[PDB]
Amino acid sequence: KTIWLQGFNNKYVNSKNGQGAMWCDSDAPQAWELFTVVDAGNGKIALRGNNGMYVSSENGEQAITCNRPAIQGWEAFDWLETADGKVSLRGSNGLFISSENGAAAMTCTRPTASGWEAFGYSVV
Repeated sequence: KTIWLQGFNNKYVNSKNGQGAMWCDSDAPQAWELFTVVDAGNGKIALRGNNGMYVSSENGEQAITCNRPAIQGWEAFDWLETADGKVSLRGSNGLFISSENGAAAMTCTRPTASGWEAFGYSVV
């Protein structure tokens, strides 16, 4: 299934076509804002961006990216949802992807999920 991800700032997660760090900075979802939800095994998922690569948590040591050709330790996430159907994505470190409210590159550094880590989504 293929989705967009709308952050707390009402902008959309952007793969940046694998060129550097991801940002939640797009006004509307188009090609670079679409991610295919792939089964990563053991009930986890990976997110494949427009460039065919996978989103990586980068161990929470730097901003997340969409440049890996394989699911190799930092690319598997738990899909966790709020009551109204927003999604939070928990990485290998147990930490959540954050939109950072769009004023910084997206990270996977936070151990709890609030607004900045909650994303609206639908299936395309």
